[PDB]
Amino acid sequence: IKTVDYYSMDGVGKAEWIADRASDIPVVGLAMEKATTTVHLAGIGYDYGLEE
Amino acid sequence: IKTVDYYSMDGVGKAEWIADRASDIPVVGLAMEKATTTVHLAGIGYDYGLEE
Repeated sequence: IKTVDYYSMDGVGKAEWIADRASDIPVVGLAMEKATTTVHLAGIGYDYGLEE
Repeated sequence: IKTVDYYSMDGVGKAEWIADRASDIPVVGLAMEKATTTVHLAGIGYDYGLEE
């Protein structure tokens, strides 16, 4: 595999005082999020001669 | 015997990052060693006369 991914999420909003007959009410909102990290390859071996 | 011998060994190597269709893989190696001590002689005795 070449990558690994993970998610996170958050939301926001506010509260306010409202009058009896009016229309000014606040709303909320959402969001999501993704993040990444990677994976690499390495190695180590050996060797020898014939009369060794 | 007048000497006593003992042995020791060690080795080295290193790992590295490679690619895909390449050939760069690193090798390892070894070595040995010897040490010595000595042995010596001592004595004690006694003597006595005849009529003693």
